[PDB]
Amino acid sequence: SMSVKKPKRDDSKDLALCSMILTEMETHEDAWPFLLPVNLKLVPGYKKVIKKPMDFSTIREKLSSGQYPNLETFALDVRLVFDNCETFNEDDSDIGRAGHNMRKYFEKKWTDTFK
Ligand SMILES: Clc1ncnc2[nH]cnc12
Repeated sequence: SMSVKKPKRDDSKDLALCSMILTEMETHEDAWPFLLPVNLKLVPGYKKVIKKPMDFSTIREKLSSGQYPNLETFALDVRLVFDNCETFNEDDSDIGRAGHNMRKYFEKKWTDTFK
């Protein structure tokens, strides 16, 4: 509360670390469904069903231009990529399995890096 400060977690390396995690996700072989925004004009249903589209290139642009206030907002966009993937694809499709694999990959990097 006012004039009563909790001890400050060091956040100075957060930007660099999130960038490294994103690089590792960008270069994963199962990243291909997520590298670019879904083509809303070539994919039936996507625009109406998925209210907040997200993809790795959009996360990268946001990270490079100061649009994440903190590391949790970055993690929210990453998870949104995989949540959107689950909403729209069957678990036993290639894209569906790719999403599950990438989420697992991310969350371990997240835990190892920050937790
Ligand atoms: Cl690139 C692409 N095409 C169709 N559905 C998708 N879900 C996630 N990425 C997708």
